[PDB]
Amino acid sequence: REKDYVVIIGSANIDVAGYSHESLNYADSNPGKIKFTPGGVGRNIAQNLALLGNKAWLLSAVGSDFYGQSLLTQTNQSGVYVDKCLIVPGENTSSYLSLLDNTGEMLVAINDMNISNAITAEYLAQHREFIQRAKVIVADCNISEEALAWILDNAANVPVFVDPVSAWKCVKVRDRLNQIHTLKPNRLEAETLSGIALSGRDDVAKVAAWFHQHGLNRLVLSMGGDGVYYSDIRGENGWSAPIKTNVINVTGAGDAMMAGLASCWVDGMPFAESVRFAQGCSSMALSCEYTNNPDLSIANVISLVEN
Amino acid sequence: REKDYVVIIGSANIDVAGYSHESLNYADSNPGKIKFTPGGVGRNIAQNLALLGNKAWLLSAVGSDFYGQSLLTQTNQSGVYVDKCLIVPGENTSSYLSLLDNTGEMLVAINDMNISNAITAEYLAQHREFIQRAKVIVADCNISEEALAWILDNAANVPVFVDPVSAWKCVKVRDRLNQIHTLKPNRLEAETLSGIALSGRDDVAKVAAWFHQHGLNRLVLSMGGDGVYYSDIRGENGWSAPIKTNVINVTGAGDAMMAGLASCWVDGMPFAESVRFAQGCSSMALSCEYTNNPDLSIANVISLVEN
Ligand SMILES: Cn1cc([C@@H]2O[C@H](CO)[C@@H](O)[C@H]2O)c(=O)[nH]c1=O
Ligand SMILES: Cn1cc([C@@H]2O[C@H](CO)[C@@H](O)[C@H]2O)c(=O)[nH]c1=O
Ligand SMILES: [K+]
Ligand SMILES: [K+]
Repeated sequence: REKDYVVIIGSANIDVAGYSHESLNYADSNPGKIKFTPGGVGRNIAQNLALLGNKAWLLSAVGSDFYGQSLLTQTNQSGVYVDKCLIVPGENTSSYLSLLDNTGEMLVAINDMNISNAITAEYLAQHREFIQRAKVIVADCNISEEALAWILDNAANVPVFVDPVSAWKCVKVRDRLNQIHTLKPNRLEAETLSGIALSGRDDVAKVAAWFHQHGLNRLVLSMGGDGVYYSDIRGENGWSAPIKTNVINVTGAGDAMMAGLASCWVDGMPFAESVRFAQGCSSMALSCEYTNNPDLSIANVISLVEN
Repeated sequence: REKDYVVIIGSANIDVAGYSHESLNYADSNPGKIKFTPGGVGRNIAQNLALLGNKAWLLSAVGSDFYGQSLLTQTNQSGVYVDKCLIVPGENTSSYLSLLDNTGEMLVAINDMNISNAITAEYLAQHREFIQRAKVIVADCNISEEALAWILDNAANVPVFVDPVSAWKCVKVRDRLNQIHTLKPNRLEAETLSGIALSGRDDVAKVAAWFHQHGLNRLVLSMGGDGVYYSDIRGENGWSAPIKTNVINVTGAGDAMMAGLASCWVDGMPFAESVRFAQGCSSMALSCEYTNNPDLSIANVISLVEN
């Protein structure tokens, strides 16, 4: 519907990936390749929602530094509405810098994301009515605990989908599971939140039971080669095997996952079929060089899934 | 004079400096600080010329990638005329990525500068008449040998000041010294060009004699703690001691040097006094965090020099 839109609250980064063509020198500047790409979990999810055909508004923060403007401009080009993003007077725009291998393997990564703290409850409250009229809200855990609490306290019965981002950053959701419609942790995040070891497939039922006892509506638990375990507090649960994928670069798979889950909810799709769809979204991120595959589309995901 | 302008032909980079706050992990992404800054020897010199009060036009190349646009936009903000810069359809904009230490020390550097080869003789010839009406031309040795040869062959009696950039890239000037008005090598560059060891102060006279025998008009030879040796083919030569400087970050000192030399030539200043002025330009770059000190100005350099 032409007035239906989705609101994403999370980080917008410039990802910088550099690798040397040959063996590193340290004692010299080495000819290599350097790529600047848009990143940040929330920004990536928003771009994926746009590619999936939703009107997606990003609520985020960048500095005033020209490169922050390029970030916002490029994310607009892919379909995202960036007009409510906060510009932070004279601040570095967040970035995530990785040194990769001559063969594409990670070495060391620096992340500089303090301006995520500029995504305050005060900022979000300036868009209260807009947020409260979205079809769904996606929040990432890069934002502060106070900002996440504000979203969950003021969602006004709009479902909030939460991306835990990392084992470090996920813990702010632990006491607010009863306010979250859908949570999408990996194995380490679910172990970290629950305090229960996930040693194998046999352990997911007791971990899911812990999440539901603490009030979580829906769990979408990614278990790597084991596939995805999904669980609804009303009783439905199940496993979905992974989709055989030729993996090109792993970055952005979970951001595509989350977009697929939220897009399918907005489109009226049932839970289990939404999890399988989102697995196909992630598969298209996995088979692409960039962290957002610009061939992400409803049509392209369905064809992948039918295989 | 309101129609006097200077033309700079060289590289425009995004410099990316990242350091971890603490000891590196490799096995993790480390919280740290990441800074994006305009760079590239030719772009830096142009910005310094603008700060020194000259109308400076940059002839350079960036890709179409939003971040290339931010580069050009920011360089305009400091006074540089960027309207003739070549945009390269769908190309990475050049970058220079350094991993710095928790204490500011260099570790490893990647440079990605192949689009410097887009600064072709064909491109430059589209601005032949404009180039041939500049008061002075500054070229860096990031550009190809064919492009440098084009500039030196078509300068039409406009003086060409050449920045050798590095020991690797300087060698393209060796056979064209008789076409260069002023060359500004450091000790390793002058050793590399001449084939003569510069073991100490006692060796500069024979190295300068080699440059003049091969047709170089003016040599400005930086010898580190020994200061600067200058030499004119017509017979004047001398040493200028370094200016005591509280060094904050070494990047951009030579770019300020070159700007001071070319600015002083355009302003009518004699050779020896122009070398001492340019030493003060470099001193202000050295005492600044960024690779271009935005307090660079004629007034601020003179006051530094009188001390
Ligand atoms: C270490 N890190 C990384 C990110 C981003 O994740 C995306 C891939 O999903 C990349 O584009 C990064 O910019 C983040 O948002 N928060 C965080 O802590
Ligand atoms: C390794 N390297 C570095 C540069 C630039 O030098 C400036 C400082 O003077 C920095 O801004 C770099 O971007 C260059 O132009 N050509 C080259 O080969
Ligand atoms: K990818
Ligand atoms: K500096």
